[PDB]
Amino acid sequence: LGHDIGGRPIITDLAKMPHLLVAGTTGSGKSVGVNAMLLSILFKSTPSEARLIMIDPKMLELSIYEGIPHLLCPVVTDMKEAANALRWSVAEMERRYR
Amino acid sequence: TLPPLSLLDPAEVKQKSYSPESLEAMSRLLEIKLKEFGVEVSVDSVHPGPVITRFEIQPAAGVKVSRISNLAKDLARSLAVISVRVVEVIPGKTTVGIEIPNEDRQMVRFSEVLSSPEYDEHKSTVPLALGHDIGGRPIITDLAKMPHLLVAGTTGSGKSVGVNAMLLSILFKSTPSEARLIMIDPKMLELSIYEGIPHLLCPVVTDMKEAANALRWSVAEMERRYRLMAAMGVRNLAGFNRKVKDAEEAGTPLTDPQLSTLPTIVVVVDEFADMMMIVGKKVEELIARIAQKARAAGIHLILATQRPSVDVITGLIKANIPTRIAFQVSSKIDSRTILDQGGAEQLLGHGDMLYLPPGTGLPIRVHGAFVSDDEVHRVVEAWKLRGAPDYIEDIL
Amino acid sequence: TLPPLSLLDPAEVKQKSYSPESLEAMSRLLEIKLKEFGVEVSVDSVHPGPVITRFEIQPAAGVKVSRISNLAKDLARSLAVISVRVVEVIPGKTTVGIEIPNEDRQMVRFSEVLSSPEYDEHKSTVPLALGHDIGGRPIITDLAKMPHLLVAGTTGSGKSVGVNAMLLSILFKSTPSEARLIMIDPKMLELSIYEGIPHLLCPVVTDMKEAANALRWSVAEMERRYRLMAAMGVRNLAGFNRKVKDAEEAGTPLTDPPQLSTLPTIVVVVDEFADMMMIVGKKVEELIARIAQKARAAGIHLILATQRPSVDVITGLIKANIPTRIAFQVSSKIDSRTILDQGGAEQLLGHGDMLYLPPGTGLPIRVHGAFVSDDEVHRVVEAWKLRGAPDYIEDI
Amino acid sequence: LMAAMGVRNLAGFNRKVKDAEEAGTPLTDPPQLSTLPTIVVVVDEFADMMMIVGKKVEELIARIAQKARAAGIHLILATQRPSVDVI
DNA sequence: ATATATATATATATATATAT
DNA sequence: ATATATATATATATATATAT
Ligand SMILES: Nc1ncnc2c1ncn2[C@@H]1O[C@H](COP(=O)(O)OP(=O)(O)OP(O)(O)=S)[C@@H](O)[C@H]1O
Ligand SMILES: Nc1ncnc2c1ncn2[C@@H]1O[C@H](COP(=O)(O)OP(=O)(O)OP(O)(O)=S)[C@@H](O)[C@H]1O
Ligand SMILES: [Mg+2]
Ligand SMILES: [Mg+2]
Repeated sequence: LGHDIGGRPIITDLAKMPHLLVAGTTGSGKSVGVNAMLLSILFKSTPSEARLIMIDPKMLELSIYEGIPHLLCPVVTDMKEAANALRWSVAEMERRYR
Repeated sequence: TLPPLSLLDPAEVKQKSYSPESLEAMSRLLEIKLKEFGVEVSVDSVHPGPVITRFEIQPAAGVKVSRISNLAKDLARSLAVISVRVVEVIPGKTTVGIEIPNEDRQMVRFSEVLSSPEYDEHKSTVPLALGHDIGGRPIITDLAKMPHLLVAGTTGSGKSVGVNAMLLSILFKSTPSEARLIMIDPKMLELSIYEGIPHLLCPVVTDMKEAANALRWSVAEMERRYRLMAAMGVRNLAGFNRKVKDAEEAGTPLTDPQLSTLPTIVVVVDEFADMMMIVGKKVEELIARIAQKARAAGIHLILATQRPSVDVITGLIKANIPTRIAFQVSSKIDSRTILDQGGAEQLLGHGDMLYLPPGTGLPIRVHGAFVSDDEVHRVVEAWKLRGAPDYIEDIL
Repeated sequence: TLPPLSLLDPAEVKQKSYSPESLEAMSRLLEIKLKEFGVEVSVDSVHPGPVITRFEIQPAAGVKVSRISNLAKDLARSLAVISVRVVEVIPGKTTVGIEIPNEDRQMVRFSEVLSSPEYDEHKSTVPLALGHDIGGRPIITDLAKMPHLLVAGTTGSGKSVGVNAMLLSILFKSTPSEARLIMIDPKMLELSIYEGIPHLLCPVVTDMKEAANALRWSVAEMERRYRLMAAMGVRNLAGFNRKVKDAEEAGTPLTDPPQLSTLPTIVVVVDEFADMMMIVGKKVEELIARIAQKARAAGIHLILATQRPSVDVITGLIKANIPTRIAFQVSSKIDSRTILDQGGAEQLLGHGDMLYLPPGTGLPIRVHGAFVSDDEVHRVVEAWKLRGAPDYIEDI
Repeated sequence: LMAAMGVRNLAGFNRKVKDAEEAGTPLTDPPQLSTLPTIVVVVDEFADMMMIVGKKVEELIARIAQKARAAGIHLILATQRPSVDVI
């Protein structure tokens, strides 16, 4: 995540948050922020140790990411199947605890 | 190809109340009166707008703005004007503003707006010439980046003279192969004059059943454009158009997974309230799925209501249209319906608006244009002479 | 043709108007008392009026008005007046105002307002003669510019002598071929004396099961006109009448899409809207909201009359499309904020005082009404029942 | 009955009947016409009548307050704290 | 030191916008 | 259709924080 007001960089492991909430109105850097986070995931982790699920109710926004070897499901672009993919994520959490 | 701007009525000759000497005398009468109250202030510039006049002032060091602000009701009677309004911040400078209303509201005719460098240099398929800012500067907003617009205002407040202004901003700069037009005018007066122009996809809809049909087709065309763009790798319609242009000019005319450059649709809806009152429950989800996602595909909405209450516009629709324009709402709660602020209550009526840019919350006040009946008849005529109304029949 | 302005009652001779000696004495005493409180001032002029006299006083160099607004009570104490209200800013002069309620509050004749040169020259088919302002200038506002109107007040304020003043403004200017009324009265008693005039196009709706029929017809006429304009490329009624006048004066009259004429301006005077909504219910609310959302282009203007217009009476959709509010005195301050959006209409002295709130101005033009005794209205109706036949569109 | 006589308020109607009887016979009614009283509704404790009855009465008091002033029907509401919850 | 100016808490009244 | 929850305007009471 960019630099602080001291010029130094601020890189933070996601699995300590462990959840994140970007926000802010239009024309601020949200898309570029998400892209920077994803490239951060990329240049450090091979698909054998990280995976992704991208769900954007604004279609084609995250479709710049298609064909990545760690893209468990394709870009979920609709509204009906978003909740279904999240139910599968719940079930994966459950089996991952079991 | 585009019709000449001579088809617009030229600028008018006005009384020009504030002659430069009458502005210099007033600036000096302002400095003197400010000095009388204990603030030493030196005027340095003036900006005579169409309705108001921002006297930029450089207050001496140590003079807080609040000292100047609390003297509004006194500068009012000192300068003999109706009401002074101090503006605390002029961005990028060190000067405070003082917005003196004029004794005469000058009309903003539409030929005066398109004669700017902002408009002609503007590189977009859909520009909107809303009107002059309070500083006289022309306001040229790009429809394709708002993206959607929610015009609203009381009866007789200049909405379908500020939608004709937008559509003429579309016509004078874009060819039918650059921006098409869907028009849904339940109240069959204020868009029915755009009959058979080379831009229209479907006739000027008045049958609300056909309006639901048109919006269904718009959703279908939207999702077809998403399929087309996804099956090529581009991100939005702009990259798609540039890519197909480069492929066609590079001797490789592609085929659809030949191919052609797509236009940018502008779904105009005049008096959306009646379309909801007739075929509402068939159109709620269609517009809530257009406004929600139809940015990359290039299907834009112009929803011109009279009051964006939830009964007429469900909160889901009104939450995805962040760029709104208010025309003189009577009460203050109506300003809370269109905007989420006040301001729109105290607008001088004919023309005036409070165009709310997307990212911010400050409403950039804009004095509207004025395209009369014949000033539009001639545009429609001279643009119909250079094309045929190639409708798309299966829309309805 | 049009009845003579002299059919009313003649001008009422002035009632113990303050002789200049007493005004000069009060001006000197005002200056002395304001010098006692350390505020150097100088009375420039004194404007007498029907209710309040306006001591046009001028501060010295460096006198903030707040040092007078706070003293607004001690100035009433040192004088013999009930209370004093200061006008922090006078629109067009350097002076500041000191308003003194007269002891012998006189009245405002209606022939005084009409016979003024502003009514005689007001080039509108539908004018309104509200009455004299503070200083004594006749306030006469066109109705086709509002384009609707919300008369309001409490029981005993004068909101019926006001509607009668508005109607006699309509009648002394407009032939039956220029303004046709649709009167509705739940009280069965107020507007039931205009019955028989040629202007009406339906009996004065007295039984409250026919108000729905009258308003269904109003919407029908609205749609008929709204399509008749559609078939001619016009966008309002002024343009339509200009079209047909140009056709006639060019020898070739247009054709009905028979032979077209000029269309009158329909004024739907709805008295006592609250009891209407409490008898008929939602049968009418739809039609009133429709006439509000439309009928500005078709030339159908809507004058209401309520007690505390609120969502309990007038829905937010109807009350938003009605820009011009005229509020007589009201009981509370929470009540005055439902009409004018600002609580100024409580200090009104009743008996025909109002705060005319134009469409979008923070300062209401205080008008002192106009008394129209029933003798005048009966004589005017008797003059009309002879100058024209009693018309009634029977399919209503 | 007042609109059928051309008079706008109760006092005027009593003046009219008094004059017509000064000149002989009273008005004829759309029997023999006379003078009308001044009804005075007195609702004491108008804070529990809208708790026993509630919705039923309320709009009737509202119509009496709105319309009944030229008809001579007056109203004297006695309460303890007429907040909007009560009135 | 003493009169105002600005923020805050509490209670009423109203208009919207949700839920049953 | 008819009860809640929220935001707003307005009016008091209370301290702090500046003018004179
Ligand atoms: N820039 C302008 N200068 C002068 N008058 C203007 C301007 N813009 C609009 N008007 C006036 O505004 C009116 C036209 O506004 P409309 O669009 O017809 O009203 P509206 O918004 O359509 O209200 P409804 O609800 O559709 S009836 C005419 O009286 C014009 O003269
Ligand atoms: N402009 C005026 N000048 C002088 N006296 C007036 C004026 N208007 C009204 N009055 C007097 O005030 C009285 C009350 O006015 P009304 O017209 O009866 O009030 P109102 O509109 O009838 O109120 P409600 O709700 O109908 S009871 C009249 O009978 C006159 O005596
Ligand atoms: Mg319109
Ligand atoms: Mg009345």
